[PDB]
Amino acid sequence: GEIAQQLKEIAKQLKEIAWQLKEIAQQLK
Amino acid sequence: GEIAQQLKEIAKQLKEIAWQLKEIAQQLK
Amino acid sequence: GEIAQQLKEIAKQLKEIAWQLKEIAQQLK
Amino acid sequence: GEIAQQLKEIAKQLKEIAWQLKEIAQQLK
Amino acid sequence: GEIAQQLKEIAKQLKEIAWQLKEIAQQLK
Amino acid sequence: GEIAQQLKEIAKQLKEIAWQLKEIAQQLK
Repeated sequence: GEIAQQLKEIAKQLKEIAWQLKEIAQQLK
Repeated sequence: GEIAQQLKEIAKQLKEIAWQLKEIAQQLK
Repeated sequence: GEIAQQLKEIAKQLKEIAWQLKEIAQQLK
Repeated sequence: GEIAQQLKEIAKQLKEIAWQLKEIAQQLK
Repeated sequence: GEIAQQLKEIAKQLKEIAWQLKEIAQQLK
Repeated sequence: GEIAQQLKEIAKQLKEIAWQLKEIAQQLK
């Protein structure tokens, strides 16, 4: 459903957010 | 409908959050 | 519905988060 | 009911996230 | 329900995110 | 089912976000 599809997109963006925060952590180190 | 539309907006804002975090990461690099 | 109303509030806060991260990026630059 | 209550709590935490990011931005400024 | 249980976990993680951002703000100060 | 599974993935990514923010906080400390 349309709900599920949007939640999938939300998950995708959160994965990218996680990735960028890992990059930030690495840079600060 | 309405729930899907709000989830779409949530996904849009998360995409912008991901973008800004990438900018921050790039600046630290 | 009540679900939709809370999702709308969630979207609002995510927009503010996006805005503040843009401000942070600008400050680091 | 219960879904609305959890979304309300999600909105509350996102508001706190927005607040803390504003604090970080203000500190960088 | 299963939806409610996952939203509860989402709220929990957002609370931790809020806490860590407060810690970050305190450290920058 | 499918909505629960996507919310589970959303919770998983938020847990990773919380973890990375803790790393950032620890680095600032």
